[PDB]
Amino acid sequence: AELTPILPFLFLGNEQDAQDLDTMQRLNIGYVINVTTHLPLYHYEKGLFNYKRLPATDSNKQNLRQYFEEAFEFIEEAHQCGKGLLIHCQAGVSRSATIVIAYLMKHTRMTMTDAYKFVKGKRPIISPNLNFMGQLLEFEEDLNNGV
Ligand SMILES: CCCc1csc2c1-c1nc(SCC(=O)C(C)(C)C)ncc1CC2
Repeated sequence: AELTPILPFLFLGNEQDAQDLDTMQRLNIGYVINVTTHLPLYHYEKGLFNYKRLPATDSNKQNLRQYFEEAFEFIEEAHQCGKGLLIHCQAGVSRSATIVIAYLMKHTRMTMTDAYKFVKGKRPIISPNLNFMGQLLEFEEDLNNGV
């Protein structure tokens, strides 16, 4: 099990990848985003990281656009103090990859397809979710208009 580095400070993984404490400390990670409703905050009692949980299920009606600005402010906090951030969910990495792509669209000014081809090249196994794709497509259209 390994942690996929999208950007040098932004990391994508799953339930199994987030339980490796030695690797996360070797990568200078201090922030963790859990994009699930039921997974525990791993290594919480150890007091090593800053946690933010985005309660979401892997359904065809779940809303992830509501969590974008909340997750961006948490990423910019890690970027501002030089620490890395790990965002994860489950095996399909659908929910966590949706947020990673949305970040690349806003602060890197990439298009959705280019940001998807970028993430897919680093983590090849991404389960598709048409609901989240429609939210990224509408979010891409709001970035091109000013929302
Ligand atoms: C997000 C953009 C995806 C896309 C744009 S154009 C195209 C795709 C695509 N996506 C997928 S799975 C990606 C997702 O659904 C996540 C939200 C979990 C990242 N499989 C096959 C294709 C073939 C053609």
